[PDB]
Formats: sequence, C-alpha cells, structure tokens
Amino acid sequence: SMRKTIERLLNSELSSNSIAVRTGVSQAVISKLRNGKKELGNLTLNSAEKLFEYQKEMEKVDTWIVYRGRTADMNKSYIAEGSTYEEVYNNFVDKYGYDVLDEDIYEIQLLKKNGENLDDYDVDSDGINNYDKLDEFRESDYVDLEDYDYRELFENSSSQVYYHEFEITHE
Amino acid sequence: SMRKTIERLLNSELSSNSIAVRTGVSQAVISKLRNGKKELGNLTLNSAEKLFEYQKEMEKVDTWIVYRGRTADMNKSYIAEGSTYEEVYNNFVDKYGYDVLDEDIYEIQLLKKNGENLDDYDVDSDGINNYDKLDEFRESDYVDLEDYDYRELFENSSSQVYYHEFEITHE
Repeated sequence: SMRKTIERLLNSELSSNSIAVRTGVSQAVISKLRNGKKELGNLTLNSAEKLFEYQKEMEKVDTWIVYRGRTADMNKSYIAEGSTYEEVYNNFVDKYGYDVLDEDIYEIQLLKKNGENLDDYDVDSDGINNYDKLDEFRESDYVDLEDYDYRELFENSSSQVYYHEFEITHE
Repeated sequence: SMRKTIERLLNSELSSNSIAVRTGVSQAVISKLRNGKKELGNLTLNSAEKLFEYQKEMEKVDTWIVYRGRTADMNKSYIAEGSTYEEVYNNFVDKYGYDVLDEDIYEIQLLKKNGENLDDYDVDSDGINNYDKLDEFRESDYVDLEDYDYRELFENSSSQVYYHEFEITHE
C-alpha cells in the first residue's frame, strides 16, 4: 500500500475514530501515526492495505449512466438509469418489462460469450427456435454475462428499440 | 508494496541470505515467511517495500502491458502497450488521440485524487465545464497522477470504450 496515499488519508480532516471505524484499523494506531509516535513504515502490511484501499475509494471517480432508447417510428421513447450497465438493464425491465428488447437477447448474448454457434440454436427474429439445445446448454457449465454484455443487450436489439444512446457522467 | 510481487520473490528459487544482502531484510524474516511462521500481512511496510522494490527492478526489463479496448463496433477495437500503465496511456493517445476516452477523464481523475469537489467544476456528461477553476487548479500546487491512475483512466471510461482488458507479464 503506497505511503503517499496513506499520508493523504492521515492528513485529511477525517477524525481518527472515523478512520478507525471505516477501515478496521485501531484509533490508537491512527493517533500514533498522526502524532509521530508510530512511523508509517512500522504499520503492518494488512493495516497499510486497509488504509490505502479506503483512501483509494475516497478518491475513486464515480460513474452514472443514462440510457435513451427510441423506436424506429420514433413514437415511443425509453429512459433507464444506473451506475452499471446491469443496473440500467434492471431499471429498464422494471419500467418497461422484459418483452421490449429483442427476443432471447440475454440467452443469445450468453451463447455468443461462450463461443457457441447461432446455426445450432436456430436463432431467429422471433427468437431461439431450437429450445432443447438451449436447455442442455444451461445444464452445461458456462461463463456468466459480464457488465459490458448488458450494454450489448440494448445495442444487439433492433426489433422494437432501434436507436440506443448511452450518456455517461463522472460528476 | 504489492503482495503478488513479494510472493513471487519468496516462491521463486533464491537464497534468503542472497535476498538479505540484496534487500537488507533480515534472513530470519524471509525464512519465517517461507515456512509460514510469519504471515506476509504481519510484515512491516518498511520490509515489504524493500522486498517489492527489489523484485520490481529485477522484473523491470521483462515487464510489458498490453491493453485491449472493446467498442460497440466489433470490427473497431483499441490496442495500447507499454512497460507501465502511463506508457500504455501515452501509446493509446499517440495512436488514437485524446477524444476516445471519456470526456476530460484525465483531469477529473486528477481533481478527485487531489480532494477537489467536482460541483465547483460544473462536471457533466460533456466533461468539465468551468474552465476558469480548472486553470486555477493547473496553476495550483497539486499531486500528479500515480501509475495505477492511468489504468483507472481506461477502467472508468464507458462512453466509447466500455470493456477494458490488461495483459501483464508480471516478470
């Protein structure tokens, strides 16, 4: 855990008790670090990591995502929000349901992520048609969708929502 | 220090006395770490740093980082490389420019690292809008970004590049 980051935490206006509660390091240690009775280099690696990780979180850039979707006819508009693409997807389905995005988009994304073949699953605009292979695939061990895959769930979709915009802010 | 690097040193074939003469760390401590008498967490920050800095210099020549960035266009992907995360960023900006990563991500990360409140800088999806206060901060005395911050500039970006992969030799 780098000393310069721990020093930024120790020279901060936070109370020694508040640092202790939030990090799990004793107030006694924090106080001795702040008054010079204990040198920072004398901290154990575990406690140094706890202080370093808390200060990194205090300096972490935040992310907020606003999704805007439009139908090809531009009659209907959709808006979903969240700090990750999964939360945006969850907000979208909570607001508009699970039948607005392309059919089986979640499963199709899983198949694409695992190296599977679209021809084998009879993928169609209506949806995956070969259900028996898909049920066997669920029994098969596979890698779960990552956060980026939830963004692709919107972008791979064209049946009802054709226009997809993701506005990101770090404020 | 970083555990992973120190764990490489202890596990890799070397003499505890040769480690002692090269690093200055007591042979008793190196032996106790290897035999499980001393846990790496209980090692003081001073000794952990001396062990880490040694292994780092012995791996500096062989250390390479490859970054891969995914976008909505499957055909369009970004590659950057370097011995440090900062070098990876410099290769990325030389090859692709400064308008691919999220707006003003470098400056926003710098502001956050220095404890600045983004409200004062009028941050939104367009980036920093209050250029006057940014000019004051640039002319102020501030802490520069450290190496891990450059990995974060890619990791926190989600507008154009939303999936980030780092391949590190760690040797």
